[PDB]
Amino acid sequence: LTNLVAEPFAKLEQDFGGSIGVYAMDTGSGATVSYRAEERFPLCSSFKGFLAAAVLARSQQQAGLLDTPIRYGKNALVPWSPISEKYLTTGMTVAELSAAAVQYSDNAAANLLLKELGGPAGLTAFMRSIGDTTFRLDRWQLELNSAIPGDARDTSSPRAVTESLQKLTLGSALAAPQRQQFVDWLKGNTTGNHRIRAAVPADWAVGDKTGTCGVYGTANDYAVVWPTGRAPIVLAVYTRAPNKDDKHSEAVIAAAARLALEGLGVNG
Ligand SMILES: *C(=O)[C@H]([C@@H](C)O)[C@H]1C[C@@H](SCC/N=C\N)C(C(=O)O)=N1
Repeated sequence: LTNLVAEPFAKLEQDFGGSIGVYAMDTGSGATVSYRAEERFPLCSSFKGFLAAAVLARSQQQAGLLDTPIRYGKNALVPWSPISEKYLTTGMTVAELSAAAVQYSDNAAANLLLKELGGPAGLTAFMRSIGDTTFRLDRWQLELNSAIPGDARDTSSPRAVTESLQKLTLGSALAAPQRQQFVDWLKGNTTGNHRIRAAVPADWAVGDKTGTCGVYGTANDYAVVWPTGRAPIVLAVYTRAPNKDDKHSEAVIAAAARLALEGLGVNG
């Protein structure tokens, strides 16, 4: 049931000037679309969605965790912290930091939560605990986005991203209340309107998390999509390019998502 219908991914990545990796799953029939799906690509900020899921998992054993108030100093505010900078003088709860990390890609919020979990190795350990043997987070923020060609640090594959996303949003990796909270945070994302969402009709529900490293044409998005009248679709779209100053493209990500839905026979 893999690639029952071929799609012109190769022409798309050649026009872009780099590499595109796609893995999309129809959770009803099990049919898939797969292109460079087992290659490694930089996660960039997309790790923050899995970070929030790891916080929710811990909250199953710590009933007070989500409402715990976290204060922080000005030294915590790194570039692109649009929510946490408004609460510097007050603090924010763990749940609020998680929402900001998912929905605004807030960097200070993600760093505080990574600390709570035991750093890059702690997030990696959570991913191992749901059966993902590909994901690796290795560095703390900023340098984790270097996107160096051939460097496996801070990478995963489109396939492992999609499989883990399915387990957390639709499967049994989280308890039911935590599962729906993760879905609700993804549905509220504000940074993805020109990526997978641009390929999804307005009357379908959708949640996603983006990544944009800023170098090497490297950017990405993953999403769960609920077309009406059929089972949900889970997909991941990752890009990279050979030269440090190659630009990323949101349009290429949206176009790749459209080809994935077409390959699955989902009318959009
Ligand atoms: C994560 O990928 C980004 C980290 C490295 O800052 C973060 C920033 C935004 S896009 C770039 C912001 N504007 C000028 N540089 C982002 C996202 O929306 O995915 N995540």
